Amino acid sequence: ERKVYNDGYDDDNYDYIVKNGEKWMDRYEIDSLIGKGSFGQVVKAYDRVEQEWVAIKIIKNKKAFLNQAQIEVRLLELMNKHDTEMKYYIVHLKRHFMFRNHLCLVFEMLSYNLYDLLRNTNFRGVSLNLTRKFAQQMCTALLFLATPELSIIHCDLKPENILLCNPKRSAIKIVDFGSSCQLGQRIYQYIQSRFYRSPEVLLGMPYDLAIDMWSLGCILVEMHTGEPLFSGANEVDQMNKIVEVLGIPPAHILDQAPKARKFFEKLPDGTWNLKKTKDGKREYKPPGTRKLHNILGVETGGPGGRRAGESGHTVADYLKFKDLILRMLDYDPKTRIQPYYALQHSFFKK
Ligand SMILES: O=C1N=C(Nc2ccccc2)N=C1Cc1ccc2c(c1)OCO2
Repeated sequence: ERKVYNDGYDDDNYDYIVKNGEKWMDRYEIDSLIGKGSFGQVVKAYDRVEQEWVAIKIIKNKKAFLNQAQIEVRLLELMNKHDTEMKYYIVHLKRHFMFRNHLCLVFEMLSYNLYDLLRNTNFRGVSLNLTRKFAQQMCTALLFLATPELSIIHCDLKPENILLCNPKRSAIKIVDFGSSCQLGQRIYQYIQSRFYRSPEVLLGMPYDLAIDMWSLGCILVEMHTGEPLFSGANEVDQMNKIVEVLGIPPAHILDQAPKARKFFEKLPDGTWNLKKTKDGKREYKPPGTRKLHNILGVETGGPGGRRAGESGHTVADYLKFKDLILRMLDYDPKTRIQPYYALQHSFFKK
């Protein structure tokens, strides 16, 4: 098999074969590939006509992907057009078009994504002050998505999709609404990147805007610790790693959860344990015995003690932080902290 795909324009994974230097439509001059992804690719390009850099997202050339990309565009256009100043936490879709059988979304050019940021500081993690700054921005963002007329679930929050507007600055915007959808109009059950996946989704329960808040919890912790909080290799592993920190989930949730039996079992007395495990195998810490309080290093100089004796990393501060995250990681989506209240939390009080 060495077929030629799309008159030689595409590779075998439906991606457009990026060539640096190429000028499209006597307008966009393609500089370089900046990133790949299930959706396709993103390229750095200079827009002659508007005299500015843009980032163009070249969707795979396959109906399945195109159809999704269209929903994305539609949502990007509701958010961009919406009124109050909160609309500058969502990336600006400048325009979009078909080219060589690829749908292309032209975005404002932005800087690093929070993962690339983490990596540049060799995964020692960013400061708490800065983690707070991202925290506050994201929260306002989620409140924007909450406005009734939008009611948008992102469904894939994660460091790669939070980008800096400027490399020597702190201001940021959310990207990639490929998986996203409006409340009610929910059409997928396997959503969210595994590490950042919520319990409700894992359990195969129905889900709402709450699931993004969850992801944000895991993000913020990771951003400071340098390393993801629930690093599951698979759904079962992921659920156990959540249980390590947060315990068995509540009766009233597991009772209603279709996939509850993938991970847990119900004892005669109506209480839930983790599923019994092969004769002798020990692999996890006992439920709730991996206290966030130590992962964060609240009383021991922060994560890995790497903040020992630093300005702006007081124990009092870490406590405020722990509490916020813990309300972002509420098993119950009906009682998980909502943005309006998250913003009025002691961790943001100047
Ligand atoms: O919708 C998206 N999905 C993306 N996926 C992605 C792109 C690069 C690395 C990891 C993930 N990127 C965007 C948009 C995007 C928008 C503006 C940009 C940008 C990327 O790179 C920096 O400028």
